[PDB]
Amino acid sequence: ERFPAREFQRDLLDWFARERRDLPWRKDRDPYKVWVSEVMLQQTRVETVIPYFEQFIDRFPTLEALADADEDEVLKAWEGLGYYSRVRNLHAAVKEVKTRYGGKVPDDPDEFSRLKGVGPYTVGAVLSLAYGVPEPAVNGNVMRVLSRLFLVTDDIAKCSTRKRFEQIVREIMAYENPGAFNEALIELGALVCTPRRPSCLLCPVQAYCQAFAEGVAEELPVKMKKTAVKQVPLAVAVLADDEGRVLIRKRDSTGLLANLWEFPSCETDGADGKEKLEQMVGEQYGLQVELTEPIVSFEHAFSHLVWQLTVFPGRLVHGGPVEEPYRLAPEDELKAYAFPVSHQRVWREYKEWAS
DNA sequence: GTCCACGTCT
DNA sequence: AAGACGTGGAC
Ligand code: SF4
Repeated sequence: ERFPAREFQRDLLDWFARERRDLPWRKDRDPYKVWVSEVMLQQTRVETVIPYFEQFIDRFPTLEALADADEDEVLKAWEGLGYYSRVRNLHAAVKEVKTRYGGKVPDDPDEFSRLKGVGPYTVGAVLSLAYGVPEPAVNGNVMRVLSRLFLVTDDIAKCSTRKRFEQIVREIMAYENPGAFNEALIELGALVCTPRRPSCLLCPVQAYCQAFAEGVAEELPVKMKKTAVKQVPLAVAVLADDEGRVLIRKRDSTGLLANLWEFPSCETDGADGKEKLEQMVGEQYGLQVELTEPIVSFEHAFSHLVWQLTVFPGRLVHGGPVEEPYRLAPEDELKAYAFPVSHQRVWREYKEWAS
């Protein structure tokens, strides 16, 4: 608001220029490359992302190349990062850019914001870093920093609250170098102004911070500690040939873990067991199996639910037509398919049990 | 174990 | 709105 913004900016950027970290997506400011990195970093920590970004870009060097890829290739590249919709949207958006915008990522916030997977944070991030457009790039990190600097006690969960912080950015932003400013802000929240025990002693902008002066940084920002989970018990069948082929299946185009492959499963609700599994299997494609007592139970967390998995090894005797989205996959071909992490562990637990 | 990441869409 | 949508880095 009021506020010595000009020198705040000089302190922040001075720090950022010096203390800046080595990240592959910083090695240049190609809008495609920048855009990929910001999609990968969504709800994902920087260290996690680094090898993904490197492999992805290596496999899909240009915007054009991502557009020409089969959806499944792109999914496999994303295997493990989570929030798999991001990659379906990125793929789609890049096709639109190739057709509608002739391969070049739009530097107008409205054109860009209309693309799939691109929300307000990503508009600011990508366009400021890659094009110097002075849009705010407000995310969790920035709101933490700003909530502390200006002692803003709004629930960081409310839709309206990001808009409040964006306005604060608009006011204090350094329009000379919006990209640098934006990233500095973000990287400060990321490395220094951390959720617990921020490193205020080392903070380039300590002198401007109200939270610090009032000794309340650690009770900011305010966010609902939001409860629940929903536990979801789930039986999983790892069924093999005499021939080494394994029965796997492809999840639906939408909903949870869209288009990923899995070992066949169903929700046991209680913990009755392989019975429903045996029924499944049978009820589908002929298929008579002999399931043989669970080899492991383990939990697997999603943001909005937990799978309680129990995995049943089993043997196959045949099944007229296995069709639909099911498949008999030779063991050595399992690596070609994209599995959610849950089922990669299912397979790991399984392959172990039968050394 | 907990928290929440360089959030978006509905 | 408020809830769906994955996973692990860093404590
Ligand atoms: S002083 Fe402490 S709280 Fe204020 S910005 Fe720097 S790190 Fe965050």
